[PDB]
Amino acid sequence: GVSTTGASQVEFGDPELTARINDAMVQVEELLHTELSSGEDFLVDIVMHLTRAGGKRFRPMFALLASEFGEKPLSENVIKAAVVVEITHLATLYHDDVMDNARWDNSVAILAGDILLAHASGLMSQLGTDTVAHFAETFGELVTGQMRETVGPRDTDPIEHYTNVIREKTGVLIASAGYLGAMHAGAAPEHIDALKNFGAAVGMIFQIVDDIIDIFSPGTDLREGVFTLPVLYALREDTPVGAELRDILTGPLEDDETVNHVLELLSQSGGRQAALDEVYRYMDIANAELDRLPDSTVKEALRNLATFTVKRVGEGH
Amino acid sequence: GVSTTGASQVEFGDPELTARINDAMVQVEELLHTELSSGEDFLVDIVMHLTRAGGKRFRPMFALLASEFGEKPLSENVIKAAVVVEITHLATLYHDDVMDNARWDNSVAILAGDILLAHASGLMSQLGTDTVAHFAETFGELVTGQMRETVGPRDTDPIEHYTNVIREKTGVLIASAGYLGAMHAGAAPEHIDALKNFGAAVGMIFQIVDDIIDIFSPGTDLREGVFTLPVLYALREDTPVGAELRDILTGPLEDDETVNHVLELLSQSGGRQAALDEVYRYMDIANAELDRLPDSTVKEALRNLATFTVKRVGEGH
Repeated sequence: GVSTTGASQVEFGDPELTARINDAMVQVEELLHTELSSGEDFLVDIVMHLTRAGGKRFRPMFALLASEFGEKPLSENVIKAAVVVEITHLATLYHDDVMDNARWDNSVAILAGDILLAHASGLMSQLGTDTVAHFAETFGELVTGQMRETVGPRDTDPIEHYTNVIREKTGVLIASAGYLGAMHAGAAPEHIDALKNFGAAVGMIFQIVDDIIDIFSPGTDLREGVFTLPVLYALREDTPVGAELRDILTGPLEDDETVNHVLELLSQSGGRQAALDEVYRYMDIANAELDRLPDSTVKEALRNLATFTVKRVGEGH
Repeated sequence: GVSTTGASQVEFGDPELTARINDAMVQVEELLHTELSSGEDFLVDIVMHLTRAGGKRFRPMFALLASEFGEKPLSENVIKAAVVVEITHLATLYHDDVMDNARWDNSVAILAGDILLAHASGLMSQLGTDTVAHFAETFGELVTGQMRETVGPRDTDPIEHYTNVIREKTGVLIASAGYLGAMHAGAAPEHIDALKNFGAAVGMIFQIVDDIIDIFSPGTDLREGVFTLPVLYALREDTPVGAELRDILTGPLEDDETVNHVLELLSQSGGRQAALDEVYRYMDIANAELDRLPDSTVKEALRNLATFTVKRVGEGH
């Protein structure tokens, strides 16, 4: 949501960084559009109709920033890797949307997601087997996260479940953008590893911050019966507010009245601060990863995009 | 259907061929089961529940036969390639079945197909980029065939449509099994190419022969409004039977009475022989591909499986 969107539009204080990155984003956009519009007309018509004019694409932007740490920043294979990351993101969405007349739309969305994966594999064949191995792991995790969310927490700790879902569904692909951007630019192993880990931590920050904003400002997750981190923390409390929330939150909610009452209870609970402290813990991890990288305007741009996101909910926000 | 099933069980007249191939099929089965049962328990439970105890797997068997033409037949990478082909086949089915309560089964089938593709990519990362490039093309074609079948013939020639659907949905993956089995065994380029082309031709033969059997012996395709090659040929005829079929076959059929009457008209038409002559034309292509390969019991086993299939419907069948 707003986190991943706002992140793309945090201005770099470095005008050349800005220009180089912008130029490489156009090249990503060109190659991506070529892939999305490749194949038989009847298939391409479908894929183009599902293609939602986006704006700024955070995952490829992160891959391009990560490449600034290697000897060949923004090179042709960095652009191609960024496209692979973005195509995988889109394929993922198309399969997600089908799960979240109508018999036709579902068939075609499934197939649009599949042909995107075929396009991505074509490009990966030119990037090398290490990219393919990394893709296999990343994509397997993304699929695992979607299945995990689909089956639910079952008998596990609900906060561990929530954390695992976000790490798999969201973190791993941002981590992958850092890994691939840096690796294809020929960065040092430690720097590749640091950018990967930074992307994982930032993925967590984006989603938790979004979840906090959703509740503390509509509460649309609540209506669905989707209880995110602040709600799960509040449900754990041995307080009258915790008890009343446990009584009420047995499933999705129905009238503005019950939703509104729950949102009021949540604001009376310790759930917001508990979720925020978890955000801070990931921000500490993110800063520890950036410690591994050389000082530079690109390092600080990465930091700023994390920081700016935390500041949407953080102290004196 | 019966064609691809019966093909696996045409006895090789070569007892050692039989033993070597059987041993390698066990190794395929082991590695396949390992992949299908890899990942988080909640995901593996789902994949195992969808895994339909099969029997004999034609596509990997064909890859193993094809490998008999190279310097390293049945080697570890031949086994691994055969597994990749079979996993792709299964993924394809899972996405097909969702298109051909219920909201849950669809979600999980989509995700089972996706995690299979992630497993396949893991193995391909060890097989090399040429395998990945070939996979990208093959899988893109398979997906194109499914989309083509989904959108329908639109304004194109219905027989060209039917032919394109079978070539893409079925032929390309059998062709891929021949290509990969031979390539990973280190066969000569001409032999790799011949086995690929032979697999494409055999895929056509299997499906047309199945379609003939369905009509000329229930007629279950007809009820669905699925008109296969013999029906499409009969619909083209400038005869009273062609005219009456054009009048009747405007969509799916409903009572045993109309279906039965159509099946009788089809038996009075020239549609069976026209479809059979198309089978013979692919059998000529298949024989021309085998001409490119050295004489051997494996060559004749490949021939026999084609021939045996044609003989299910062919002259004096």
